Amino acid sequence: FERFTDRARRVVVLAQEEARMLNHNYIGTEHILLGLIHEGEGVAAKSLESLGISLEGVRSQVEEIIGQGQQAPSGHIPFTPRAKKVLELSSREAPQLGHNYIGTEHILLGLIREGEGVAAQVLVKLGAELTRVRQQVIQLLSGYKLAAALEHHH
Repeated sequence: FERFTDRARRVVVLAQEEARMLNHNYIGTEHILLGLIHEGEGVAAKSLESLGISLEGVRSQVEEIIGQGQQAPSGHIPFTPRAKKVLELSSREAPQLGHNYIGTEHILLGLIREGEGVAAQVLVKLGAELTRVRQQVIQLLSGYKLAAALEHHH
């Protein structure tokens, strides 16, 4: 979890809370996606919205599939191997873009690249294909960079 930002670490805490609220006995890709969409002003959320995807629409489609469990375990809810894979893919996606940090945008790209999980299935069906979201990530950051250079020009 070394290079995780405050916001990228809060998405994993909210994943544990989302699993607990639904009384699930596991943290899957679904809970990392439900964690992510709390951060409405981050690059991940802004990337999806700029592709005409709505956050509460993502929530409804994830929740319809995964349902509700019997009872959350009393201790830590265990991450699934694919949930672990999403987090590993997120930290390999950051360097490839030339980023010195793991942000909400890398977790979104991790969820999509994982490919097999509920998160990837929901996002792909809403038109959140990997290369399309990557391009949107890059354009948003380049777009933010230009606005802040205008600011900087006092």
